[PDB]
Amino acid sequence: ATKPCQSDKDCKKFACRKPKVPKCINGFCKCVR
Repeated sequence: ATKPCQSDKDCKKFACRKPKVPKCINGFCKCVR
């Protein structure tokens, strides 16, 4: 399924190419700089 919000608990390690960190987007889990 898709990854909802509360990215911290929601996605496991959600890593992305710096500069970028696991953040929430309006109910989902996605990485933002």
